[PDB]
Amino acid sequence: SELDYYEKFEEVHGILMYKDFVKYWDNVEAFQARPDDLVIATYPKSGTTWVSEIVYMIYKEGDVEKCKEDVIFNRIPFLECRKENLMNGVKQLDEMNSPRIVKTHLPPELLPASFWEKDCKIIYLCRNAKDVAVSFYYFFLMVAGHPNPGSFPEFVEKFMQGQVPYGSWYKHVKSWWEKGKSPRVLFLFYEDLKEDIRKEVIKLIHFLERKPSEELVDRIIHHTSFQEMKNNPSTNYTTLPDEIMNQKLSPFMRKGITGDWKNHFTEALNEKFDKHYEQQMKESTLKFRTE
Ligand SMILES: Nc1ncnc2c1ncn2[C@@H]1O[C@H](COP(=O)(O)O)[C@@H](OP(=O)(O)O)[C@H]1O
Ligand SMILES: Oc1c(Br)ccc(Oc2ccc(Br)cc2Br)c1Br
Ligand code: NA
Repeated sequence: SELDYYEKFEEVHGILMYKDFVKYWDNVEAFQARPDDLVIATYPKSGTTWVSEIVYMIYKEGDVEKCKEDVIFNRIPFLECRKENLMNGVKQLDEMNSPRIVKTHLPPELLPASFWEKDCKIIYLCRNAKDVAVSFYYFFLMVAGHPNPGSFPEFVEKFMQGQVPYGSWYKHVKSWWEKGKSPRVLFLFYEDLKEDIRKEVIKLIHFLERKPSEELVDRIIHHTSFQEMKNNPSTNYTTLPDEIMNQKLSPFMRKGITGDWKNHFTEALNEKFDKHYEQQMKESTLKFRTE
């Protein structure tokens, strides 16, 4: 188990990471941004796919046909991702026509310097830690390249210690929260998109300097709803073989709610998690909602 984690993950810049990504990290380090690049940054399982498709629709002015020209992981490359010669974020971005949309899970300190130098806009999305933990747990189960996460309480213990890919959720959100004070960084909450999607969609349109209209806004809302994205082969990862993502164990578009932690955390695990959480987050103005 601890052996299993050792075979699967390695630290880069002090951050635990998928071994396959780390082998070619120089390519990520030296990545060349363009001024009009748009970065979408999230801790894993925080709703990256959701905000990505919303952003893509705003770029394509709500043209759904244009959003299905290829699967989402080809339309919006995963920056640091690398599967030897099978998948390559940096390569996919290099060959791309601008404007590029870049997916990443990196904490601000690990983001390639070029993005900061060229002052690229960044959208950061976060989600309450308990729901993230649940989603990440099933992800470990479904996706190749992860160790056996064991029981859920055992996994949550690794989560609390930041011993999962991309490290501590606590440090991630807190570091990005500081960056969010910049005008170039828009800080969003998964729970806010659940609560009032129209409000956040209009917020996104204004941030990307586009014109808001009811028709465009309406098209984004139903196109990016959970049920639609779950049924969309462009966005639900079902074009991937089971040996890579086995959605028969658990679909990528799993439940899409806030509060699934209530269905997994025991009373004791919740008490332990909450206590640890208060200590990690006490000195921060960042406040989440678990419901
Ligand atoms: N349109 C949508 N509406 C609500 N939740 C969505 C969504 N698209 C993806 N998600 C949720 O976001 C999580 C995946 O995150 P990511 O895209 O960062 O990998 C999954 O959470 P759950 O496992 O709780 O259902 C998934 O269901
Ligand atoms: O958000 C993701 C995280 Br975190 C980790 C992996 C991944 O996709 C993959 C799923 C299986 C393999 Br083999 C390589 C990749 Br990348 C995604 Br999307
Ligand atoms: Na800001």
